[PDB]
Amino acid sequence: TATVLAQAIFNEGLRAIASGANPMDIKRGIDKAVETVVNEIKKLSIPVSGRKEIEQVATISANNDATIGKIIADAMEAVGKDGVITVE
Amino acid sequence: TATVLAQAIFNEGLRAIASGANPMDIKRGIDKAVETVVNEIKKLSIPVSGRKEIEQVATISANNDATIGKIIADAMEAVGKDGVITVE
Amino acid sequence: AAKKVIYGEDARARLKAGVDKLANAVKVTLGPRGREVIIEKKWGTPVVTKDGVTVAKEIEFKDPYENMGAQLVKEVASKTSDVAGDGTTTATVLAQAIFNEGLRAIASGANPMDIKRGIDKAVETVVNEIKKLSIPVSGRKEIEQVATISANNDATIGKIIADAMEAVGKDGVITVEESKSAETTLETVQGMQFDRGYLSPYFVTNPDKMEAVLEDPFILIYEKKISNVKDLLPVLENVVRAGKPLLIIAEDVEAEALATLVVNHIKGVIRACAVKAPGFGQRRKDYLQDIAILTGGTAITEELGIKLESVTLDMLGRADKVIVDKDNTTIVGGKGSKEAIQARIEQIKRQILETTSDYDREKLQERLAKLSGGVAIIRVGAATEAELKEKKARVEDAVHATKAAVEEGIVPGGGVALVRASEALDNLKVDNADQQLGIDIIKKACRTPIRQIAANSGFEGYVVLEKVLQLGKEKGKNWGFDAGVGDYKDMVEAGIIDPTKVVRVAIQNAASVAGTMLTAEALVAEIPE
Ligand SMILES: Nc1ncnc2c1ncn2[C@@H]1O[C@H](COP(=O)(O)OP(=O)(O)NP(=O)(O)O)[C@@H](O)[C@H]1O
Ligand SMILES: [K+]
Ligand SMILES: [Mg+2]
Ligand SMILES: [Mg+2]
Repeated sequence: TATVLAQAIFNEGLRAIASGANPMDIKRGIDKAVETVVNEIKKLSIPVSGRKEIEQVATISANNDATIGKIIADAMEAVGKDGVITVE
Repeated sequence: TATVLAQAIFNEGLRAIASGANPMDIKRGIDKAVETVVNEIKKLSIPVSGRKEIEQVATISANNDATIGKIIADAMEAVGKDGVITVE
Repeated sequence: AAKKVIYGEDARARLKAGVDKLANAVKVTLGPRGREVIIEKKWGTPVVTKDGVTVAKEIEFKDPYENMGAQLVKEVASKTSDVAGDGTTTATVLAQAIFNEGLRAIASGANPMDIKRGIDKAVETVVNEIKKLSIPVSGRKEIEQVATISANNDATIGKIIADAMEAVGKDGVITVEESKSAETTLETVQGMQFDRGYLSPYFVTNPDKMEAVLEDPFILIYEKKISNVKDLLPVLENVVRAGKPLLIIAEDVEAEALATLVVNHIKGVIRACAVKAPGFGQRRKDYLQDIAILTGGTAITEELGIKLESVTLDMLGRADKVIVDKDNTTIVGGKGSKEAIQARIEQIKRQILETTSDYDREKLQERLAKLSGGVAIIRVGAATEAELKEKKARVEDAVHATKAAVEEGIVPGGGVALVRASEALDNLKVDNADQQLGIDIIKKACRTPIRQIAANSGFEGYVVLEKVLQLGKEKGKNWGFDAGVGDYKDMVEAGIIDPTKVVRVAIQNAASVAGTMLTAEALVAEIPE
């Protein structure tokens, strides 16, 4: 996702610069927009309640693999909040 | 003048297209701009008053030659406003 | 001569290169807003065109094997245009789409024979759906719309063509002729024309316009010569003592006859003129009655050809308006006996139409349409002779396309008809996986021309295609995408319609040429130089 975003910003920035815009001011405008976006993201955030969100996050990150999500959800439950999970 | 203008429009048009602009939308903007420019040209123009402006135009039309401009201006005066002038 | 043969995949690769090079140049001109193609003219200014037919006519490649694919598609695409008017660029676009997708399926290991069977089955389903989607032409409104779309979206040409069909009728002929006028005009003449004109130029009444129309003519058709002084003087003296304006039609021209008439015209005694001998063979009998349609007099034939003159009360021959040109004459008016010999009009409508199956209808129409009420001539005007050339050709195609629309009906334009027809391929199923691949090849191909039109106008093709598919269920089947202005609307209501014959022939012809090239195994060409 970060690589896709980086290409999109660079491609759109080149088009704006080709129209005669100042590159330094474009960078300043980009910095201001990201601060607003990050603040809006934090407002949209939801705290993790329990095992349901943990299993759902693990399943999605594992490319929709329910078997991996169940194991990781069990692993976090056993080790608690201060535990460390290792993959071998 | 037409050759100079044609190169300027073509070179700048290719630069815009190379940056990712839609060529069809570029032509629409070019057509709209030309219509505005032509209308402003008509507003800026003034009618020819008499022999003074006719002589000036003929002089500029030639290689800035006053003798040719005077001869042409006299030809229009003698012939009239609806005759023909032949170069032999 | 020594020849080089290319086998198997190498042979099809050569054809693909030739087809792609031809299609890529042609397909950019598809739609009302096609891109420009610049063609070099030797020792002259380059020609800029968006026609597509003009671009295809100039395409030829040095490589004989690549030229094989280009010429094969060009010949098939031309056949589509010849039969139904438009469809040259659409057939080329469809042929490339089917061929490219077919090669990809074969490259994956599919059976080429099974692919062709699936392609044939899909085309039959698409054609049937096209017929269901078509509607009959109602009247002048749809005829004008079809003619406008058939041309370069020109309303003036569409109006002229629609008026020509209205005046001529449902079974006549419309001719497109040369001119130098600054504007295009419509010329309509009552009666019938003749393929020949002046026998002698001395008959001309006014040299400036070179016209020698005769008022209240008394024409003398002869199935015999009857052109000597002995053969004509009793005819002449009877005409002289009657004062009837003279027209002499004979088996051939005589120097003696014209010499005395030129002298007579100089003397002014007799209103003499002649149209030599138009037609050949049994065509005379039709021509004999053609004047009898209008002058109301019996034909002289050979019965009155003998005895040196019509003695009995035969061949009144009394017209009132006859036109003459260099190689053209028109008999326009007269006292009229149309209804009496309308049985022969019924006869040719009953007999010659019955024997049309031998493909002699061109001779029948060339007789029937002239024997009909009248014909109209399209007069073409442009800036340059080169500009006059392609406009004249475009008008002829628009007339042919309009005729095809009346014959079979109309369908929504802009590639919508193929998109709607391709929707029925989703439910079509076969028991063979490879035949299923051929069905999907046609479905993708049917949705290609609409994307090309959108791409040419400056829009994303796949976005337009998705919107058109959605609008089929939300609004209706006739809803599509307009390319002149970037909005979606009802194509049938907006007047952007195409003949259903054009769509039907284009898909059938494109699939036919693509199918043969898919199974081609060898290319034989002479070694250059
Ligand atoms: N305003 C329009 N909006 C959308 N599609 C249009 C419009 N006008 C015409 N078309 C479609 O564009 C196609 C005609 O474009 P054209 O480039 O003439 O194709 P062709 O008839 O196959 N080629 P040619 O034989 O050279 O006339 C048809 O499918 C028309 O239905
Ligand atoms: K076009
Ligand atoms: Mg100058
Ligand atoms: Mg066309």
